[PDB]
Parts: sequence; C-alpha cells; structure tokens
Amino acid sequence: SEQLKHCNGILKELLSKKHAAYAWPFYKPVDASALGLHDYHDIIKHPMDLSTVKRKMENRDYRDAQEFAADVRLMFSNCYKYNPPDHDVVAMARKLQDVFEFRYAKMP
Ligand SMILES: Cc1nnc2n1-c1ccc(-c3cnn(C)c3)cc1[C@H](Nc1ccc(Cl)cc1)CC2
Repeated sequence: SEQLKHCNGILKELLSKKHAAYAWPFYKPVDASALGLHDYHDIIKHPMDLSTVKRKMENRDYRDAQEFAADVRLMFSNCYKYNPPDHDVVAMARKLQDVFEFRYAKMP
C-alpha cells in the first residue's frame, strides 16, 4: 500500500548512512551471548531489530503501517527495558526513535 511504501522509506532512512552513528546497535539482532548478556532473553520476550523488520517488509509480512510501527517501537522498548537509562545505547535509541516518530507522523 501507499502507507507501507512510506514505512519502507522510513526503514531505508533508519538504515542509511546519515543516521549510522546512532542506528548501528539496531542493525542486527542482539547477540546476547556474544555480549555476555546472559539475562537478555529472560527479560526480552520478543526481540526485534532493523534487519528483521527489513526481512518482514521484503516478504510482505506486514498487513499495514500500524503493524510495522508496532515492531519498530518494540525494538526501542526492548532497549529501554533491558538497559539502564543512562546507557549510551538508550541515548542512541531515543535519537533513532525521534527520527522514526517524526517521519511516521508524516504518513499519507
Ligand atoms: C540495541 C541494544 N539493546 N540492548 C543492547 N543492545 C545492543 C545491540 C548490538 C550491540 C553491538 C555491539 N557490537 N555490535 C556490532 C553490535 C550492543 C548493544 C548494547 N551495548 C552497547 C550499544 C551501543 C554502545 Cl555505544 C556501547 C554498548 C547492549 C545490548
């Protein structure tokens, strides 16, 4: 749909070089074992990341823009849930979510 094209545009922007300084932690699933975060999957029931959103978009998994937005917001919420509020990754999440929310609000 036209709204899903707008969502795909947002996704492309979130993955683009101009946001890479703060978007990079969200590019791929959290590899909890690689990071020593042995409680991550006890705390985060539904992991999400931009590569998974992209795969879902490419596979036409999303019914509508609302479903896409719920996944992007789940990704940020997982970050806010797991990490202390003063962690660098939380500051990066807030900045990337600001990009997302302002452009999602421009949906046709
Ligand atoms: C998102 C998110 N939500 N919870 C976490 N993550 C996260 C995802 C990926 C990476 C990572 C590390 N390497 N690669 C290639 C990816 C690091 C983190 C966080 N760690 C972190 C993040 C940013 C900075 Cl500046 C310092 C530490 C802790 C776990």
